[PDB]
Order: sequence, then structure tokens, then C-alpha cells
Amino acid sequence: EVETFAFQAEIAQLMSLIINTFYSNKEIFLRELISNSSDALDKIRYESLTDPSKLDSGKELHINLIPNKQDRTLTIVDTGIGMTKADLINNLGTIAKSGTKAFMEALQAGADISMIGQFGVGFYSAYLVAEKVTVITKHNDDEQYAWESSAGGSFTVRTDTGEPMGRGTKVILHLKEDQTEYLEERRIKEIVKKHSQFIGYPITLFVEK
Ligand SMILES: NC(=O)[C@]12CCC[C@H](CCC1)C2
Repeated sequence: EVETFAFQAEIAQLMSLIINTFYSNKEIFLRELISNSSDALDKIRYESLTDPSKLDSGKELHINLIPNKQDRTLTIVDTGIGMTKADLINNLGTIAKSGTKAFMEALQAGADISMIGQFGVGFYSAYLVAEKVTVITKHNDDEQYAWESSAGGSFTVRTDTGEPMGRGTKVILHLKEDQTEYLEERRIKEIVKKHSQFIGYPITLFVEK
């Protein structure tokens, strides 16, 4: 049972700008997704300070980077607070309408796409490198869901029958054909070292057979 939703017009416009603007510095997508994971991990950590049972769904707080050259996917996994179904539908837990307005007002005044995270909509930088993004998520207060979009103005949400996650979020980037450098170990290592040196959770780069 799959539900299909239209993006709000402002979010569709954000996504088309990310997809269509000539902009070479695409590697910032990974910094933005790792920063989102760190934010989600901070949230579950904070809740656990007054209620240890919040970690009954998993005590480890970490970020895993999983490249798969056969599937042409880069997956960013975190064990943060996750998202409810309502969060997914409401722009993946962001205030994306007001964030997009500010971001586009910053671009016309000289900002560039790399500053997207200052406007709270860094998730959508995934579309710099991915033709399709799948988000699997599990929040303590809801069931496990899969969100998916290839842009084009719509996204889907369905209950996820896949491998149970416990708690957190998995962002699966189905990479564009010309963006496979982001599956190479040395390239991912370089980006993490350059942009994510002060992320306070272990980032494990998985290797492939
Ligand atoms: N959080 C981590 O695992 C890192 C992130 C930056 C690159 C490496 C150096 C120590 C911190 C690993």
C-alpha cells in the first residue's frame, strides 16, 4: 500500500534548483547528510538523559557510510531519533517552506548552494548526486517507514517491510551515472576528513568485497 504525495510548490522549486543549477562543488551533499545525522543523534541522546528507556531500541549512537558499487548506492545510516510518518510527510522533519524562501533570497544576493545547510534544508542537497533518494526511518513512537522520491514533484510513503532498523534513519542515495566517485573509498574518506572532522559520533566507512 503506497501513498503518493505532491511536494509543496516551494519544495519542488528547491529540488529543481538543486538539480538544474550548474554547480561543481557537489561533494557538500555528504557533509549535509552527516550533519543531519549528528542532529538526529543529539536529539535521542538528549531525550535519553532523563529517560534511559529511550535507548531500549538501540544504545549505540553512530553513523555508517555504506557504498555499494553493484547497486550504485551510497547509504548513510544513523541511529538517531528517527522520523515519524508525519515527520516524513512534513518535509522530513524540516521547516522547508520558510527555509527555502530564505535560501533562495540568499542565492540571488550572492550565496551559493554549499550554504544550503544554514537554511535547514540540507537534506535536499542529496539531489546534487542522486537521481532517486530512499529514506528508511524508525522513530520510537511510530512504525518503520520508507519515503522515496525521484523529484518530478512527488514522493511516496509506505510501511517498510524490509530489514528492521531498531531506531534511526537510513538515506539511500541512488547515484547518477556520472557521480560514482562518491562510491570510492578514498573520495569518501577525503570528504569526511575535509568537512566532518568535528562530528561527535563515530563515522564508519564500510568497505566492499
Ligand atoms: N567522527 C569520526 O569518526 C571522525 C570524522 C572525521 C574523520 C575521522 C577523524 C576523527 C573523527 C573520523
